[PDB]
Amino acid sequence: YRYDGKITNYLHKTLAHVPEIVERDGSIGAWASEGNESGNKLFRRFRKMNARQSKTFELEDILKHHWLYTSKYLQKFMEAHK
DNA sequence: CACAGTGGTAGTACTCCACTGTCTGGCTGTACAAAAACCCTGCAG
Repeated sequence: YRYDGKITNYLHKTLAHVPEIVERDGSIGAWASEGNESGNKLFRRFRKMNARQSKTFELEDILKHHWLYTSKYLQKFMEAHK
């Protein structure tokens, strides 16, 4: 009664093309939007804490500081080797 | 006549790298005293 002529995009996508793409990419969910998205949280705080702050320079120093946040070289240090 | 921020800059200001001698302040052995703070005992109510 609820699926006669209508199906949500995802229910179809998840019931149809999943085995195929898992066969092809080798895996999925590692490729998820999550690794992006989450980052958005930072973009908010880096727009307050670390912002300049004026419209001109703001994107510049957010972007820079973000890049610095992402780098491995630093995280290596912050592990403190156990 | 909020307030506590917000990063880059250019400003200023201070404080550092070699060459040297010279200075005062400070330590080590025991000897030499004068203060330091009791508690004695001594002499007195």
